[PDB]
Amino acid sequence: MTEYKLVVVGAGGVGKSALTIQLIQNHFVDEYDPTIEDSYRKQVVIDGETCLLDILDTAGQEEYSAMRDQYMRTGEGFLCVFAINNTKSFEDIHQYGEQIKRVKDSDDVPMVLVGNKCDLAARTVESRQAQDLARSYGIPYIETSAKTRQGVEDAFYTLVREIRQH
Ligand SMILES: Nc1nc2c(ncn2[C@@H]2O[C@H](COP(=O)(O)OP(=O)(O)NP(=O)(O)O)[C@@H](O)[C@H]2O)c(=O)[nH]1
Ligand SMILES: [Ca+2]
Ligand SMILES: [Mg+2]
Ligand SMILES: [Mg+2]
Repeated sequence: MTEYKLVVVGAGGVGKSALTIQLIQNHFVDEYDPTIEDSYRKQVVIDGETCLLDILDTAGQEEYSAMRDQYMRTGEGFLCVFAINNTKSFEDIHQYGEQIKRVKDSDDVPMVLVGNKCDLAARTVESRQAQDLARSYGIPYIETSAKTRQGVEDAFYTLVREIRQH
């Protein structure tokens, strides 16, 4: 049974925890409790393969930026999340990508760019703007709503499929 070490990263409040909890526990967290560092594990079948997802849900609140180097070393794939109603969170993605990129000493780290909260109408990050960022990384862009579950399984499973291309 393959184990996949996924790490969810991004700015505070973008929905990292709500996405992970929707995937693992199938409900929507309406309240905002800032995360330090939590882990989840679940056995799932992906493309006929039983595997174990080990998901690290990280802090976006800039206090715990010191713990970033630790988890960027352990993780095999990174879900890089911003919120489509938060332009600053989109601009912050670089800081996360470069950090992963620097820490891993690799321009070839399994990653997926996630535009979350696509159920909200106050969009300030257009899909094409995020597609361009993902293209320069050579990674997929996927929009999600942790609230409606739109795209949630697709985002995490796509990251597993990125790890599998090595
Ligand atoms: N409408 C909507 N709200 C969402 C969505 N995802 C998260 N939220 C809301 O946004 C707030 C923050 O979500 P949360 O998952 O805690 O964010 P986070 O990125 O884990 N924060 P932190 O980095 O501090 O741990 C919560 O009120 C949550 O309900 C989404 O897809 N749609
Ligand atoms: Ca709820
Ligand atoms: Mg959180
Ligand atoms: Mg604009």
